[PDB]
Amino acid sequence: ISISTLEGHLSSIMIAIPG
Amino acid sequence: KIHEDNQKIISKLESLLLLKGEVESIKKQINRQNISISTLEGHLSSIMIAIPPDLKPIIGRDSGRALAEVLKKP
Amino acid sequence: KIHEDNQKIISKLESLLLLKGEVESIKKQINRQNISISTLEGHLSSIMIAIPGLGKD
Amino acid sequence: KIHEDNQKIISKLESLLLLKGEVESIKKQINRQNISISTLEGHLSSIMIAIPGLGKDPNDPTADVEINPDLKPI
Repeated sequence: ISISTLEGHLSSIMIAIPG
Repeated sequence: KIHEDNQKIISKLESLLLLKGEVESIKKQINRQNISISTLEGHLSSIMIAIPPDLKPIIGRDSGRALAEVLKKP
Repeated sequence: KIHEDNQKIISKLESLLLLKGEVESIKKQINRQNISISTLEGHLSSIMIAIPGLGKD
Repeated sequence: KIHEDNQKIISKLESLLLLKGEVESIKKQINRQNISISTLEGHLSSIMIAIPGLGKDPNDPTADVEINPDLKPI
């Protein structure tokens, strides 16, 4: 559960797909 | 008396064989964790870029708006 | 009858001996995911923050 | 034959009693896992609050402070 909530935060925060 | 003790042993052994569904339930939990980690590694792999060797990822302020100004145009 | 009951006990002991390899496979899978969490912690520790040129509004 | 059967049962039971130290090893790996998860939570907490707009609606993440510095205007 802790990783799943950590995944939900890290999705919108980190990705901008630069490549 | 020995037969009574043997039936008691078999009775406790059936309880110890009940743990197989519990171990498979653990295996599904680690499998769910493995999917969550793999999505995280997929997300961190996209933001990683080279720095003018080191491969340091860069985060932006709002939606990667600063990433267009700083980085070299390809 | 007693000897037949003990052969049933050993058969259930053999099934529990099969359960040990499944437990050890769980331990190896916990170890592999723990190495994965360590290296993503490494990639999060090395990260750059970018600040834009103009405030949008 | 029954006594020889009991020695086989005891010997296989001792092979099953070797597994308790392995379960204790599962406990140490799970403890080391949640320290690593806590470090990941600590890193993402510092990033999302230093960088604006990345709260994901927690109702102003910089405003998580307790409010009683003898203020009471209300």
